[PDB]
Amino acid sequence: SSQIRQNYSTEVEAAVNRLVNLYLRASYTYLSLGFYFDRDDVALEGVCHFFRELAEEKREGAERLLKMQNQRGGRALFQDLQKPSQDEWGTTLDAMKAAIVLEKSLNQALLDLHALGSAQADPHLCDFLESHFLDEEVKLIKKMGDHLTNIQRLVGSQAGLGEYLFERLTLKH
Amino acid sequence: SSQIRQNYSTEVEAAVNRLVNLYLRASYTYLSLGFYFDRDDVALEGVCHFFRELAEEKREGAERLLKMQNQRGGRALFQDLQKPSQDEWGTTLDAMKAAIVLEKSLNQALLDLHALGSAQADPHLCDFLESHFLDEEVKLIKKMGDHLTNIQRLVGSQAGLGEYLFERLTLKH
Amino acid sequence: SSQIRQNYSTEVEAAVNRLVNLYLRASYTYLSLGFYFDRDDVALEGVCHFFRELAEEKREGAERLLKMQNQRGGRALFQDLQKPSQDEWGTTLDAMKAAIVLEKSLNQALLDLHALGSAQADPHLCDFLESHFLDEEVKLIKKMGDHLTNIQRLVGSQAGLGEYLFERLTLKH
Amino acid sequence: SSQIRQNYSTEVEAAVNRLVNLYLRASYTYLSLGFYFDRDDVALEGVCHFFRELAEEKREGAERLLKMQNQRGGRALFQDLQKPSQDEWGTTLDAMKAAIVLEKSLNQALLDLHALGSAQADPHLCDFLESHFLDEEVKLIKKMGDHLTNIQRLVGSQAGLGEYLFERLTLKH
Amino acid sequence: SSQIRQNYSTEVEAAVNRLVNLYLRASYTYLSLGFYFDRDDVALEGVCHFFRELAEEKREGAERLLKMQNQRGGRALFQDLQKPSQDEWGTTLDAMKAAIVLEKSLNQALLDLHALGSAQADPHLCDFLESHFLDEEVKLIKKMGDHLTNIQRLVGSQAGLGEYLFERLTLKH
Amino acid sequence: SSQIRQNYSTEVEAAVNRLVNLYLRASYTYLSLGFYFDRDDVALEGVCHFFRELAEEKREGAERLLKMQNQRGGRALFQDLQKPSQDEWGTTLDAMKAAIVLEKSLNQALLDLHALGSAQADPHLCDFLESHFLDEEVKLIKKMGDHLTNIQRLVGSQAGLGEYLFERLTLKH
Ligand SMILES: [Cl-]
Ligand SMILES: [Cl-]
Ligand SMILES: [Cl-]
Ligand SMILES: [Cl-]
Ligand SMILES: [Cl-]
Ligand SMILES: [Cl-]
Ligand SMILES: [Cl-]
Ligand SMILES: [Cl-]
Ligand SMILES: [Cl-]
Ligand SMILES: [Cl-]
Ligand SMILES: [Cl-]
Ligand SMILES: [Cl-]
Ligand SMILES: [Cl-]
Ligand SMILES: [Cl-]
Ligand SMILES: [Pt+2]
Ligand SMILES: [Pt+2]
Ligand SMILES: [Pt+2]
Ligand SMILES: [Pt+2]
Ligand SMILES: [Pt+2]
Ligand SMILES: [Pt+2]
Ligand SMILES: [Pt+2]
Ligand SMILES: [Pt+2]
Ligand SMILES: [Pt+2]
Ligand SMILES: [Pt+2]
Ligand SMILES: [Pt+2]
Ligand SMILES: [Pt+2]
Repeated sequence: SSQIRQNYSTEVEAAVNRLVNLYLRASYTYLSLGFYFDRDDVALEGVCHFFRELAEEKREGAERLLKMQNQRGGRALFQDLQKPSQDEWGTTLDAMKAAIVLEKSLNQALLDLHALGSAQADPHLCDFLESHFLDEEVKLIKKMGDHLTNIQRLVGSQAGLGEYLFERLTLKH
Repeated sequence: SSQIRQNYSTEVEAAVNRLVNLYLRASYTYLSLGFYFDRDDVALEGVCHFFRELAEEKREGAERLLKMQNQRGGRALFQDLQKPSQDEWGTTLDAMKAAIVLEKSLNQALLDLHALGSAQADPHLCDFLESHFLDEEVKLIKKMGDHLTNIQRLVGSQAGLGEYLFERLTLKH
Repeated sequence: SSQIRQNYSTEVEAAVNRLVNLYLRASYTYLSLGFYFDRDDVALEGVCHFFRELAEEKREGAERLLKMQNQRGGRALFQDLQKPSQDEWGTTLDAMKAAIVLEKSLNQALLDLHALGSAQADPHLCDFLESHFLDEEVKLIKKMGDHLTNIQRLVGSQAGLGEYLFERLTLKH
Repeated sequence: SSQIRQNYSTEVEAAVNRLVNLYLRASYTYLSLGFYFDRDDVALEGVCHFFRELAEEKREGAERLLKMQNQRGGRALFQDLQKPSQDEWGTTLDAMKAAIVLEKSLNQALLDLHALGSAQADPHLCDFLESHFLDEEVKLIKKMGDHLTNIQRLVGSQAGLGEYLFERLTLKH
Repeated sequence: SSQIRQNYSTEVEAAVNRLVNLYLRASYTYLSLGFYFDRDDVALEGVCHFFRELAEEKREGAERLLKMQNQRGGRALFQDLQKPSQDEWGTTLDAMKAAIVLEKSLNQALLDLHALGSAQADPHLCDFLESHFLDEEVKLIKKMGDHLTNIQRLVGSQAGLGEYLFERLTLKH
Repeated sequence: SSQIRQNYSTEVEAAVNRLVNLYLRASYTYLSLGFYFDRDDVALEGVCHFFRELAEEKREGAERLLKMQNQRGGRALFQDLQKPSQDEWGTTLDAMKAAIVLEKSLNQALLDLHALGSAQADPHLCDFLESHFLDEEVKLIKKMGDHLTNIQRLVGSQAGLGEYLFERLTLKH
């Protein structure tokens, strides 16, 4: 078997493949979120762009994990990608809540894999995750929390008007 | 009669002239919509510009149909242009509803003429319509539906304030 | 009624709306003239461009009148637009004669409205017309008279050849 | 047989090869027309350039059909190219009449092939023709009709002088 | 239901959602193909880049279909994405064969949807497919057939050496 | 008859027309060679480009002969163009052999026409041929012989691999 593989456990290899699946599932969820907000009857362009941008980020995450798998001499294995949890995502507030739940599940999977690398004394894996994933997730989750707070503040006031204003003055269009 | 005319039915020729009339009538409607929103007592500049831009688009549509009529060896015939359906157009919401009704009637006339070209085996006509009209209308109708949704969301909240915000933050001024 | 309206008679307001109708009717006439000269069996491109340019000028005239109506606190009212007086416009000479008749009728309507503003002591109206319409019409009518004379001189000589030469060497293509 | 071929009938394949032959024959006809007008005893440079340009266009047409044949997995088959219908082409008027007859025969062959693709449910073929051939032919035929009308108008007047003027002031040199 | 929806059958709407699923499945297949050729024990960089580029193209295809679904007033519905048909893809020749099979299945789904639009008299759908999908697929399938032929020619000769040469001199790296 | 014609024999005039036919036939042969190498099942792009370039060169040759015919006061006469000698052209080696045979037949026709001009004391004809044709043919034939030798050397070794390498490293793509 692999001429290059060194200090790379089968446990980490398998967990990397599961993490790829989770990032691709997250990408798919954000594809559905983005297009929902592009519906003529929802029509929040800045919200659509925010979630489409995230779909791209998550796919890049997956590709970065697949590159690393190959660099370490593991073998990429792909599984079915489960469809997103909803067909319709409600308001900007419901959507951003669903997004933060999703990100925290990714984050926990990152932290789990880090703990696994630490238990296996795999410092390349730990650095890979620290360098490309853990800080990015923390920053994103904070940004989503900031958004949450602003949406909440706006839609407690007047729901339709608040949602419009958030999309126009916070989100990029 | 025409030295150039080939595979161009009198049925299509007549329907092209009717379509020109419909596009010019639509142009005229958008001229009246634009100037209504320029009244001192309505004063929504972005709304006026949106409908004046559409008046231009519809006239360009007509001119493109007239050019094609001549390219195929048909004879342009002009009829009276009926005045717009209203003298006053209500709110931005009433106006945008009237506009979408209008666009869908144009779209249906396009689809009718396409079906006629298909029944007459006139593939130049079908391509002409597909290339310059059918996609443009679908895109415009979607944009108007997006606008509808945003206006509705805003004016359900607080009517005057919502209309102002839409004009300032969505429409071009 | 109007918060801005000052020294603006209902007589002038109504006459402005009639003048808008006349300018739009003139625009439409020039649209039909232009496309007639684009027929494969007429094919005088410079003549088509001359009349299409005039269609644009007359529409701009109307829009300028509508802008002013709103600036003075009057209310734009649109009426049916009668179709052009002919379906076919004969030779370049017949067409240019029809155009000069048309321009002189516009000019007379301008002069009538000026006399009305003067009788109503409406010096903004009189200046508006002097500044944007009366000189433009005089210049255009002169240009059309110049064209008339040159066409006449050419087609008295040899009709087909003369018409060709005028289009090629006087008109823009 | 072909690893790529999909939804591509032998009927269309054969008709594409016939159409290639017709476009190459048309190219050849325009080569002979161009050089006829370059004779010292005909000497109408703008006429020669107009027909040589068309020889190029028709060859490009053929090459575009051959490219498509290969893209669909058909097999290009070439046949003898019949010589042009005349050795001498008369006046600019006779020539332009012969050219329009030729173009209408190409156009009819295009329309026939389109009807064949439609009967075979071959929408790639129909789009290929619509996109690259049907509009180009309609535009060319119109241009030739415009030219016809202008030549006729000029040579009814005075034949030699008219032909000279057309070549100098309409055609490119 | 939809304020914009016009001439858009539930049959087409559903088939568009299935086509989106097929394009995303194809994207996923090309992701697995690309990373397989990035393995240390396969190591054909140009092959990896070719299939990763295709993964991008197919995702863009899906996004373009989702955009259109929304433009027509249909509702995007996402389903599970089945994993690729293989975990390991053999030689460059085996891979390129699998790719052409895949493309032809996409192409057939496009042709099926086109036939459905034609039966439903939905000319916007037919033009959408013709303009953005049918020609692209035909061109891609031809390119893959060209590649097939060259790989075959090379690996019949000497398998390892041939595969290397193809990757170095035909594929982009 | 011709006001310009001087020292131009009917024998040369006729032979010039035959030479035009031979150059156009050669052009056509190279059109068929080029597209054969564009087939999905042959797929040698550099070979296709080499022969298409030659199709252009031969047509330019013909046009240069037709220009000269007219400059000397002869009359261009066109005949049927016989189809190429084969429908399928075998390997790059078979094709390049067929091309060199073809070029040598053109060259011999050039040399024959030169001998005819020399016997008729037509030094303009002799210079025309020397200046634009004899050196070009010698250079081309040498280039084809060089290609022959390289193809032979490569395909004696390993036929498929050799053909690929020639196309990639000698021919332009
Ligand atoms: Cl990133
Ligand atoms: Cl699921
Ligand atoms: Cl660390
Ligand atoms: Cl436009
Ligand atoms: Cl009415
Ligand atoms: Cl102006
Ligand atoms: Cl009337
Ligand atoms: Cl072209
Ligand atoms: Cl014959
Ligand atoms: Cl089509
Ligand atoms: Cl693309
Ligand atoms: Cl599966
Ligand atoms: Cl050359
Ligand atoms: Cl033969
Ligand atoms: Pt790193
Ligand atoms: Pt956008
Ligand atoms: Pt077009
Ligand atoms: Pt403005
Ligand atoms: Pt002024
Ligand atoms: Pt023009
Ligand atoms: Pt195309
Ligand atoms: Pt020239
Ligand atoms: Pt489109
Ligand atoms: Pt690379
Ligand atoms: Pt020379
Ligand atoms: Pt190329």
